[PDB]
Amino acid sequence: RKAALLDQVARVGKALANGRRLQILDLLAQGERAVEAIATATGMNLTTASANLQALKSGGLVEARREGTRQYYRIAGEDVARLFALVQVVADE
Amino acid sequence: RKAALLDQVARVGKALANGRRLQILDLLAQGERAVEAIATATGMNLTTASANLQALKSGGLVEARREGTRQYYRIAGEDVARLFALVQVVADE
Repeated sequence: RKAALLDQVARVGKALANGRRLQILDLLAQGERAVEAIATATGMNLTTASANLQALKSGGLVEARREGTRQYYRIAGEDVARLFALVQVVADE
Repeated sequence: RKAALLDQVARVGKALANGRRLQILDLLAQGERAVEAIATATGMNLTTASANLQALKSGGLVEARREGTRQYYRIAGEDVARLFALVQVVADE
């Protein structure tokens, strides 16, 4: 069988399924940034930013680390960077 | 600006955001099939299948043609076939 690979692809799709959330990906691509910085750069309040970052994380698209009172997020790997580039190609059509 | 490329990537993500809908993509990859056949192969009723095919179409992932009383769907291009392969790689993690 193919599953439960497809349920996780579904989680990838869910993570991608918000246009404003995709701004975060462009911002992190490339260079890890703190939540505060990501919120400020995208004009999102801290709650919205953190919710969207969680959504990206559940889809396996970003990783996080805690340093002091801050949290730093980055694009999870090259495959994710290739994926985000290619989905923009597909979208461009 | 990047948009409204990102709103369409969001539509791509939305199309991908259903695990059972992704079975359709595996089925069509590769070889175009009629709605009836896709419904039967995936165990979906005709309404569910057609709804899921519409969802795939809005995300630019499949194309359709009408032949008589039937409708045939296929994967929209190579970039979509590469995309679906790569998202499974990303998901596999």
